[PDB]
Amino acid sequence: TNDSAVLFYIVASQKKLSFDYTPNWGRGSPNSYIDNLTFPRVLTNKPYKYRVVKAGQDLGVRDSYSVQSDGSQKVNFLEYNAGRGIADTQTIQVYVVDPDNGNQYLVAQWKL
Amino acid sequence: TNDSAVLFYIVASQKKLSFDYTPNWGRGSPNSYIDNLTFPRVLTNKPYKYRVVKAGQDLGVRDSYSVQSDGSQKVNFLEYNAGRGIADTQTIQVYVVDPDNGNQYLVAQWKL
Amino acid sequence: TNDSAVLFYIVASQKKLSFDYTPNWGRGSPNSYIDNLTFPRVLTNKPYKYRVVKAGQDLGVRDSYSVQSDGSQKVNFLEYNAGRGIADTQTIQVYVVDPDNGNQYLVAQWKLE
Amino acid sequence: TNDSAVLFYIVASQKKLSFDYTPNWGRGSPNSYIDNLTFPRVLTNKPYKYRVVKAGQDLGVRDSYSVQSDGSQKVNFLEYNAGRGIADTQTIQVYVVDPDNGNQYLVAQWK
Repeated sequence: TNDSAVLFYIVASQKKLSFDYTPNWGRGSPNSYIDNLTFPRVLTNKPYKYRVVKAGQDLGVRDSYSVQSDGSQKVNFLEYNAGRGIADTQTIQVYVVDPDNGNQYLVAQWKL
Repeated sequence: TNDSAVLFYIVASQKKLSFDYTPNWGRGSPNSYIDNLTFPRVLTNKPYKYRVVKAGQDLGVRDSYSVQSDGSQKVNFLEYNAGRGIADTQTIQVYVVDPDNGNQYLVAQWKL
Repeated sequence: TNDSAVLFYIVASQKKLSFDYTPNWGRGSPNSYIDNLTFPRVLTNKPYKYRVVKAGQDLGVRDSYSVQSDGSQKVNFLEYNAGRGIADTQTIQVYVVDPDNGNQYLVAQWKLE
Repeated sequence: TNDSAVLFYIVASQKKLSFDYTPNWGRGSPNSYIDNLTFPRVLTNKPYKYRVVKAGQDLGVRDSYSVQSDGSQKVNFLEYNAGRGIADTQTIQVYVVDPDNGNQYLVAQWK
């Protein structure tokens, strides 16, 4: 199906845009835990937050780590999971949360 | 800003479509309480669920009532609010939840 | 691909919407000719125009006919093809034209077989 | 008015994307003529074409110039306008044309 109309709506309204939500999953100690997730280049037109779902459990929406100098942004699952990383046998879903209307969009999923 | 390209992407992909999410807020007793919300004609291509947020407090997701033969669908806030209606002095935000990815989209908002 | 986000953007911005662009191809005399196209329920948020392309040849834009009381709108190819229908052996493409920015979107195609 | 749903649809389906359609208009000689337009980083998933409209006159579609090694792509108005630049007192509209369906999307406008 041809969705180029949607892409050129974004081109027309933003003109110059670069993003990279390729998930970079950071492991903890021991290595079987997933401690965090980094996106190399997030969108910055709003102060987006992130919601984390662990094995079907909503861990909530927390304060974002500041966007780093390279444009990356990191989500630290220890802030969502009571100070512990997430066992890599569990599904992890990460949603961006629009601060203006509260919408949320799946941007990463860990599932071994 | 001109979004006709998005509108006609939906036309080209769907061809014939009718929906009606005009919020019909159902009042309780006393009349100052809002007990529910009915949409006259919801989308039916998935088994959508609804999340309710009351004055910024996330009430979560519940099972949906069936789409009615006239196309309407009811969201009963008593199912979300521990058996109680919501005072109309509080903000009510209702999100449709996509079951394929868990995304949520604001479709109705009460705010005095 | 899951494009429900695009649909609910339209839901959120329009709230109540009904359209039907199922093509209804009207034939002339001889019945071999395609003389017009009717859409049962067009969008009406702007005074859209239509461009017609006849077997790859652009026939340009013309003023649109009024949207009818039942919601339908007719595109009359005699207006685009100097008073004659289009032989049904030719492909026909019909684009809606946004009057604000001049964008064009394919909304109907006639092609035999 | 909030279109983040559309933006994150593109994020979710494309994951990593960079484009730049900031118009770099090239003037001719004399300087009052607009001879061309360059986009620094175009989309490349289709062999897109360009339509040019000058002062309400549709000049049609032409062969696209190749996307260069740096990602940029140029629209030469002399190819559309019979060997002449466009006087800068006229409106210019440039549309990207989807080769799959012939749709056209405005990407640059002079006045």
